[PDB]
Amino acid sequence: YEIQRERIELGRCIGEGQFGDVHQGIYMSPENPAMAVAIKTCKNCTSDSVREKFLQEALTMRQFDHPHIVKLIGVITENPVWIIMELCTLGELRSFLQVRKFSLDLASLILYAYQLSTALAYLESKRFVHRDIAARNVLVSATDCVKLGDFGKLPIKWMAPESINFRRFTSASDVWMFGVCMWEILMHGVKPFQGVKNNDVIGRIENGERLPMPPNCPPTLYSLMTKCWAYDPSRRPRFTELKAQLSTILEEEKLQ
Repeated sequence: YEIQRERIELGRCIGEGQFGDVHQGIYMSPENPAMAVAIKTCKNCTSDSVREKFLQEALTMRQFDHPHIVKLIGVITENPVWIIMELCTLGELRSFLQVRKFSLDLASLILYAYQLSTALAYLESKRFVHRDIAARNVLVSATDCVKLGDFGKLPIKWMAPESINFRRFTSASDVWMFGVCMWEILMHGVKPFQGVKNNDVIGRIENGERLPMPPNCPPTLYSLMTKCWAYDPSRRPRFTELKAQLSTILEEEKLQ
């Protein structure tokens, strides 16, 4: 997985990353003389603590092989440290949804939720807990293909109650977060709890308040969201059920 720096042509910045800017570029490889790639950079990689955290994402990514999880291409582990990844040419999901709010039909939004559930069911099958499921961590590879894109203060507005209260992350907590991610998609990439301080979030959850049904959201789908937000983690569905239900909802929507 170590790539020679001279084989990478760094191009335009395409986005911001948790550790630094993400660029597109070209990998001049023996396999392929001009492969389009994403290049993740890391400001302050000269610090061993930071670099270790950054490069851990690549190690994590390497373990996964799924149509809806972005692939690792390689790494450059001398300063400046880069992670070379598959390029998802349509960018971040939130931006994509806001820009295309009035081009994208309901069936597309539902397809994206389904595709993400297939990735999360795969992670669940490997007993991997993601801990940060949210629309900001999803990339768009084509108008009919999204990928889970990021496995790197606290995202309180996405977190399950038990996660906020007791810093507890489990497969059940991921499902709560997926519920919120589904809400985001159906809202065309609006953030949950806008205009609310991170500190008042838990108060409302405990009070039994949930994010409201998005406009034009099918009742079947909102009800699935609501199941994801059962306060008791043990009553939340698993991704196998979410995937199967999303598949049926997607089909019904296509029959419209």
